[PDB]
Amino acid sequence: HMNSFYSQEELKKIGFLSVGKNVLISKKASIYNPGVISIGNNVRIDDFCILSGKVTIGSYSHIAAYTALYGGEVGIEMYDFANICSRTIVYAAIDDFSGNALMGPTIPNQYKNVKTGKVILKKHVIIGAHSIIFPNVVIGEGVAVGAMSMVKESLDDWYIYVGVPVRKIKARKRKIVELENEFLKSM
Amino acid sequence: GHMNSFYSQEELKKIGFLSVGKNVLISKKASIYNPGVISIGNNVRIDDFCILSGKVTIGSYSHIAAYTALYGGEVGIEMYDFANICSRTIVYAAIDDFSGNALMGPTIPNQYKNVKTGKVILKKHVIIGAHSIIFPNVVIGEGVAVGAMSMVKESLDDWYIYVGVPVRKIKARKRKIVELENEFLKSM
Amino acid sequence: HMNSFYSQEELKKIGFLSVGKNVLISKKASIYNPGVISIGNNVRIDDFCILSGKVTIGSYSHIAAYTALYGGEVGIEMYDFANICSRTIVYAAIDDFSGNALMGPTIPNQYKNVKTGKVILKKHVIIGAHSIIFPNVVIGEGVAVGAMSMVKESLDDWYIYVGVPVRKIKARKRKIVELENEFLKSMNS
Ligand SMILES: *SCCNC(=O)CCNC(=O)[C@H](O)C(C)(C)COP(=O)(O)OP(=O)(O)OC[C@H]1O[C@@H](n2cnc3c(N)ncnc32)[C@H](O)[C@@H]1OP(=O)(O)O
Ligand SMILES: *SCCNC(=O)CCNC(=O)[C@H](O)C(C)(C)COP(=O)(O)OP(=O)(O)OC[C@H]1O[C@@H](n2cnc3c(N)ncnc32)[C@H](O)[C@@H]1OP(=O)(O)O
Ligand SMILES: *SCCNC(=O)CCNC(=O)[C@H](O)C(C)(C)COP(=O)(O)OP(=O)(O)OC[C@H]1O[C@@H](n2cnc3c(N)ncnc32)[C@H](O)[C@@H]1OP(=O)(O)O
Ligand SMILES: Cc1cn([C@H]2C[C@H](O)[C@@H](COP(=O)(O)OP(=O)(O)O[C@H]3O[C@H](C)[C@@H](N)[C@H](O)[C@H]3O)O2)c(=O)[nH]c1=O
Ligand SMILES: Cc1cn([C@H]2C[C@H](O)[C@@H](COP(=O)(O)OP(=O)(O)O[C@H]3O[C@H](C)[C@@H](N)[C@H](O)[C@H]3O)O2)c(=O)[nH]c1=O
Ligand SMILES: Cc1cn([C@H]2C[C@H](O)[C@@H](COP(=O)(O)OP(=O)(O)O[C@H]3O[C@H](C)[C@@H](N)[C@H](O)[C@H]3O)O2)c(=O)[nH]c1=O
Ligand SMILES: [Cl-]
Repeated sequence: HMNSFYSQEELKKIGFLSVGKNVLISKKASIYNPGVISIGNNVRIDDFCILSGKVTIGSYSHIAAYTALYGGEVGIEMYDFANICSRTIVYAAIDDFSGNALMGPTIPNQYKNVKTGKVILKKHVIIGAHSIIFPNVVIGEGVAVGAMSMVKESLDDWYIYVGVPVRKIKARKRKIVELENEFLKSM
Repeated sequence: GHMNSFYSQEELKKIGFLSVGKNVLISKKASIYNPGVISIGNNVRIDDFCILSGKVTIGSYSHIAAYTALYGGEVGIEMYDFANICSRTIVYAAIDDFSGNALMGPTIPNQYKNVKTGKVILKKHVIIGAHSIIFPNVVIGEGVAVGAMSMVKESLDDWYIYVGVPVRKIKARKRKIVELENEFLKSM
Repeated sequence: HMNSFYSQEELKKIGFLSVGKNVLISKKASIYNPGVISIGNNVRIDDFCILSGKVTIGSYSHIAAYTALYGGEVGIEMYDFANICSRTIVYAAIDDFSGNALMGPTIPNQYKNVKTGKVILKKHVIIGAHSIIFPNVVIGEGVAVGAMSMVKESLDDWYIYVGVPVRKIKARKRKIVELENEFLKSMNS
């Protein structure tokens, strides 16, 4: 009732492709295929998350509770200082909604029409709570997506976007760049 | 436990479903309440952190993705074959009156509430997009797709795509899947 | 496959600052720092709930499944007959989104700009499913917010609000206060 994280010792036994230091991962998260999951330094992953398939997270990243990263074979990668608020989903693959294909894991591949492509969250990206990131997009450096937003296309750097699907509403301030440098120097 | 969280077939048998078919993959991390009123057909996968509570009937060739709640209550939620539900969806067969005419929820005796109930049926080939909510007494017509983050309070016409809160019809669903279903069952 | 609630024996082992009678808490919920968590009578908290930090719940309240109450230091408080539909998040603190500050628990405080403020849900508040309430917000007595709502500012009493962010759409009926009084009167005589 203080925390649910793995000890450093249990972390080493998971079998991650790579795992940094100061990594706090909830025992109530699910991790599938850990040998294609890579995690940098100073990363917290909270209860009821799902990481499945190829996922790469850098350093100084919080993946908050309920967040699903479905990396599949193509991968999701997050750069340093990116953070995801609770209940986000990032899909690297999704079925065709149009009616031109059967759907999902109970059906053989030949009848489906999966949209897939690597998803990247660049440095300083923040994803607002209850958001969905669809496949084959890059969320630009310093981009903020508001809560309950839906993204289907790559997003231009250093803007804040809101809505379903998102629209640009204003520039993201770049003082965090200054602070990153100040912070890193301080160490 | 880093490959999958599903029950073995011998484990499923011990849950005590009204009926459960073959090639059924149900996460040990999902919750299942009143399994004696739940039935599940063949080739079904239900993922981590789902909840199925009360009367839920699922056919064959269906994925209920992670975090989905199917609150069937006493009236029931029914999905037909080839229906699927994306992550984080909720389907309610019963909900409390929000007007201010009634008290609300499970801590309150029934005489003070005014629960709206009605079966929710998803017909063949329905797909429900992620983070959606379906409310009681709604028939989601054959082949309907509902987009992500959509809210459905009324029945939806067959073979159309709907989006928004609450949903609006935006374009017809293609029906190539009907051929595909036939070609796939014919392969078997 | 009947229910996931802690027995009364298990509950007493949790360590709440205060917990009342007829408290039904899912063992599949997460409770962090129960020492600052107070719960009244006739409360139900479902599977995959998270309660973390300073949370005070009154009586006749259902916290439905997936709901997360991040009370932090400043606290989240719910008055009696308040209820929260599934998959809501209530934040008593959040990071600055603007780009003026670094973010999240991996960064020291001096580089962040956290907004914080007590969040209060008054009597008879209902929060629709899949909603978010932000910090420093008082949800007025009898307020309903609809499904998928986002609330960043305090809400005036006895109205229904919907949308992201919410707008006031209609009055909420007050018959519920007459029912509260009827209900409580029957418990007494
Ligand atoms: S990690 C903990 C989780 N934190 C969060 O999820 C925080 C998310 N914050 C937000 O979604 C904010 O609302 C942001 C995106 C930061 C915008 O806040 P601002 O204060 O910068 O802007 P306004 O509130 O003035 O709104 C600007 C226009 O955008 C609409 N809008 C704001 N937020 C959203 C969301 N999330 N979804 C849809 N629309 C949103 C406002 O209605 C406003 O629209 P106009 O058309 O200009 O009125
Ligand atoms: S099972 C794993 C999870 N998969 C999903 O949740 C997939 C959900 N897919 C979608 O929500 C798509 O956006 C769908 C519904 C398939 C629509 O995509 P289309 O490519 O057919 O259409 P457009 O992107 O051109 O959009 C048409 C109009 O509808 C608005 N819109 C699209 N999607 C939504 C949602 N989910 N919610 C509200 N509105 C939505 C677009 O803004 C566009 O609007 P106009 O007003 O016509 O410009
Ligand atoms: S605890 C179990 C979970 N229960 C719930 O989440 C129930 C939530 N209920 C709702 O969200 C209802 O839609 C409420 C808010 C009670 C409104 O229902 P009403 O029947 O009173 O109102 P209408 O359907 O006539 O809608 C009024 C206007 O509001 C728009 N709207 C309704 N609901 C929403 C939500 N959730 N989000 C955004 N907008 C919403 C309708 O489109 C309508 O708009 P107009 O511009 O007036 O047409
Ligand atoms: C959400 C969640 C929390 N926890 C545990 C570990 C966390 O350290 C603890 C608190 O997490 P939280 O997200 O509720 O709060 P945090 O946002 O970490 O903030 C906390 O630490 C800060 C440095 C202080 N400034 C805050 O006042 C204190 O609330 O609970 C888990 O173990 N798993 C979880 O999923
Ligand atoms: C989401 C989830 C996943 N898992 C386990 C079992 C799954 O078989 C495995 C991966 O599931 P997933 O949803 O991440 O991915 P799937 O949609 O099953 O897809 C995967 O298999 C396919 C046949 C291949 N075509 C894909 O490239 C590979 O990603 O993880 C669970 O045990 N429980 C879960 O809730
Ligand atoms: C959502 C959830 C349910 N459960 C268990 C406990 C509950 O008694 C049971 C059913 O809960 P539910 O939320 O599906 O349904 P309820 O809203 O409790 O409704 C039901 O029970 C009432 C006493 C009756 N008055 C109703 O007619 C019957 O449908 O499942 C859990 O143990 N944990 C959970 O998170
Ligand atoms: Cl969730």
